[PDB]
Amino acid sequence: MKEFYISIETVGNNIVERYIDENGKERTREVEYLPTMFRHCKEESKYKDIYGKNCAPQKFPSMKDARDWMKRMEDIGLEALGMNDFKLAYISDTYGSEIVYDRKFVRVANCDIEVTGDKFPDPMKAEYEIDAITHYDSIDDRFYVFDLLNSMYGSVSKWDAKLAAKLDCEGGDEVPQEILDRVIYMPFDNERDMLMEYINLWEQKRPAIFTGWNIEGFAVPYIMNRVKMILGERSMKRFSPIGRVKSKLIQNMYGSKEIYSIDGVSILDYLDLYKKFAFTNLPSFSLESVAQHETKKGKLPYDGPINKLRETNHQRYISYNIIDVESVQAIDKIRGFIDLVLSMSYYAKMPFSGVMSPIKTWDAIIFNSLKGEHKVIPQQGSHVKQSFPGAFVFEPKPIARRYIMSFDLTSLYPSIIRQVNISPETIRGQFKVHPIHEYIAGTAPKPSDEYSCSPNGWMYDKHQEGIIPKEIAKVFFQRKDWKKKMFAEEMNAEAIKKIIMKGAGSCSTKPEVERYVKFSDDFLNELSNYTESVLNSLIEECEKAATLANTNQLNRKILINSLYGALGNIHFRYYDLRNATAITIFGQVGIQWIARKINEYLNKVCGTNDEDFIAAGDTDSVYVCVDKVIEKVGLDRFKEQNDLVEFMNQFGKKKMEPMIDVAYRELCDYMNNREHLMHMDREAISCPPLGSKGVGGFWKAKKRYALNVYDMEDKRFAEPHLKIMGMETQQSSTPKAVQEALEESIRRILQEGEESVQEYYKNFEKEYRQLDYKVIAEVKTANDIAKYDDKGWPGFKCPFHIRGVLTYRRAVSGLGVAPILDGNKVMVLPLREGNPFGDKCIAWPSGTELPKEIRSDVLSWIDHSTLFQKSFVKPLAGMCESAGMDYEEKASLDFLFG
Amino acid sequence: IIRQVNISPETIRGQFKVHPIHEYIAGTAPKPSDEYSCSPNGWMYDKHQEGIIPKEIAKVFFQRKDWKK
Amino acid sequence: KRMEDIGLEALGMNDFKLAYISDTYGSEIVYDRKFVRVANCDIEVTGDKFPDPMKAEYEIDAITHYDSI
DNA sequence: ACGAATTAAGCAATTCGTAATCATGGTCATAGCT
Repeated sequence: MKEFYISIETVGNNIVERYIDENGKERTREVEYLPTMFRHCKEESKYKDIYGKNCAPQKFPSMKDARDWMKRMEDIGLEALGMNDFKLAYISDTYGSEIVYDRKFVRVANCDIEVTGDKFPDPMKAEYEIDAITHYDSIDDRFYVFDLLNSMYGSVSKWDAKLAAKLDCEGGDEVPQEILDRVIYMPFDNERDMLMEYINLWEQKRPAIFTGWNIEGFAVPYIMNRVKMILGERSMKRFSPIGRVKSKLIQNMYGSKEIYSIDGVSILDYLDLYKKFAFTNLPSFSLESVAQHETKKGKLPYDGPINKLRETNHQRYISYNIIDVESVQAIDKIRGFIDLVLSMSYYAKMPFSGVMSPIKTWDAIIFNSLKGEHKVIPQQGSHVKQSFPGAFVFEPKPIARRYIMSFDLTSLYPSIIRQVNISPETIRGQFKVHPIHEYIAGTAPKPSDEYSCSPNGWMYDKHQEGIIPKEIAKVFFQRKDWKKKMFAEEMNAEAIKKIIMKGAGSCSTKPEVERYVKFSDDFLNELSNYTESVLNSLIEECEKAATLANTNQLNRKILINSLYGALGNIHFRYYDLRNATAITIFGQVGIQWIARKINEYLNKVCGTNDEDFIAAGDTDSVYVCVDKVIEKVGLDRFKEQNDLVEFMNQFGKKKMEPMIDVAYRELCDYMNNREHLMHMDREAISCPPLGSKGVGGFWKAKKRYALNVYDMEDKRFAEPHLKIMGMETQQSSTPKAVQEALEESIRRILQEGEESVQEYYKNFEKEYRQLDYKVIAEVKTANDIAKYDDKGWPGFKCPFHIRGVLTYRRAVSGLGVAPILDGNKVMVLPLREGNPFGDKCIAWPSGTELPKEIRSDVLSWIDHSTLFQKSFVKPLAGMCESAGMDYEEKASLDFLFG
Repeated sequence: IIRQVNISPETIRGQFKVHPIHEYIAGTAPKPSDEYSCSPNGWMYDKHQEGIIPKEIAKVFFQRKDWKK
Repeated sequence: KRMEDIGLEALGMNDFKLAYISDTYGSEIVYDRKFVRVANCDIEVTGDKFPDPMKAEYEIDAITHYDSI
């Protein structure tokens, strides 16, 4: 295995790096790198930039003098070529060839902390003490758990492993034993020595990647600040291998994100890593929620608040923190993200942290590819941000249209960049711009034959290939090859599993197997003669190859999908208003052209004249097949809903490829581009269940729609799937019971129809009054408790909850209960009219309950209806009127009319 | 206040259990310490020792009060 | 810069102006108002519209300059 | 959301205007009865 680097930093004019040697050990080396730049020259030079002009090289002895030189070219208005960042250049020259790595050697430390405090602990100042630390090391594969007993909040007993092993019935913590065997427990009396030991452990076992759930949001800022304000600045820097740690403040999303940078180790916060590398929009990104959704492992329930949890059940507290760390380890193991980031950083030959910013990775790979072909990259120009039109979202008609077929093209923006060259140097001049209607209707004449054009109106070369589409094509080819290897390994593993089921052989020898290829039938016959142990080992090796294929495949996927985000940023090396506008309007005209063409094609196929059939095609995604094709033929031809789905597939395949083929062929010919790379594919198919009055699919407003999808991307479902977006169901504003009720109502309106919705609404109205008030009342913040109280006078228009606070205060007069303070979360319960309380609402601190003496009275006076019409009746009414339905029975006389 | 609590970047000495202000104003919570000068956000400072900031404050104050007289 | 790159604190004034000031005098400063040259100036420019200091395209018509020494 | 090189007394408070949204009085229009 070749020497691969762990991390790279720059110290002064030198560059230091930690690497894994050829002997499998970690070593640190410092090199006085000598970058070589380039400049525009009049004479010939084999080194050409993307523009093709000659570039004279220039070697430099030091980093600072090179920076001075580029400053000198900057102040004279002369373009200076080469690459600006130098760690990437050092990496490229140091390795050049592709790098082979083993995931075992790189040390990944997965950490979490727990802090107990009355007020919510502040990451920035960290007033409170630290008492629970968990640090999992992969090299040693051990959970170092630092536990502090004697705090300023009261000492507690030790932590017992065998006690935690036992079930909750016996008073334990049900932590699986295999975890405890890998747990090293360190109890500490005072607070300083535990921090010293944590720094010492960090020193002996320096992580290469330091990760954890929301680590950059709490763990790091808290550990750093506590060490700074308890031990001093010198101790805080000991964490950094080169003693260099820095703190920045970012004012995005209410700010308060003191992102800490440690030079020498990579901070790879798992929250955003999962946010951007999973494409899954969970209702809440809490660790418990994601672990439950994916690992299907439930957290042990606990009682009371977190701050008292330490003093109530210390054993439970430490076991919860260890479980948390195990859960983040499990989500990592199943998703396989550390392997992904390793493959990223070693494919693009870049430092680890740069993975977070797509533009850095794209710059790295582009520069490496250009250096492969003796090219030299240009220098980025500093420009202001200018907004350009985004996606022309088709306006939704809020009318239910029963069955719908939704499709969209895969990786549209790279298709734009590839089929029509948008590389920086392929600009051949301006092109006469017409109004958008002329281009969309095809009325405008053909732009040109010599060079291809875009609706922005800039001449793009057809004969000459650019550089950016070259890289996109390379990545696309690699993705296609690795996905083919994925399919080959999948069928190989399936074949070996079938062979094992048929009966394994009696050979314990492991032969060589060619990787990432398709097995032959004779190979399967030979493999059938091996032992079940060796066959299982072969299946395990094939599964590890499949994991490598997963890493590479989704690596290529996300690189492709981040290219466009890279090009749209000013700091990217190839930013241009013209290019981004060209690709965006190209997408817009493409989708609108598809919409109008499918309209006229359905018109000419079904015999309708001037009729409209394109549904609400939000952004690129287009929704078609509203209410015509199925009726034209007849529902009588379907003895089963599955038969209707099969006919759906049949006529979709009949009418999809030639229509879209000729449509996008016309589009590329109109634009006269080098090639066409835009393919449709039926993604989601929704339709009301056969033989039922349910509607299936409706639309409320922009980005608000629910579809009764059946066969999503060629995956037949035994049961309907309610693909819902925009409603209150996924939103967490309403209580979970209300969310379940809303989801059930949606299923009812899309599956069976009116009468069932009516009966469900009636019975839920009947059973709502018996539900707990904790889940069916309001909750709101309370501040400025006085608010010109004036003995119960509202003062400043108490917003229906501070008035309830005043009512609760008046009611509990004489009970001696704790008065309501400023900023407290208070539960509010509207009271029935004419109440002795004197107010049609009451508010008691959230989490607490009204004194049972007065609570019984407030429970007797409740307008369950008010809350019901606020949170539940209004959304149901909006949805039902959005689909031509009525959720309240009218009970007309028509039954006697007939 | 700086001269009284004797607060300065050098004179920090550690932390004590912070009680809410509501029971500090009423004078119900116990004395935070016995050998350190405590500030009611829950901090302690070095007793019988002058920091740089209080010393400069004292000098400027003595000059100002001289001109006052 | 090198000490920052290594990561150890470099103690002392980073600004050398007042460092040289302290090294030069050390003791207290005895000054005199009449020895310090304080100057005031005022400008008037006549033009069709409001003149712009960023452009100064109009001539200067009235100069006045007071000197204290 | 990585631009990357960098910089200079503090906070609590009222009051008014603007933009958004819901409740409603005066008046007009409809109409109905005499």
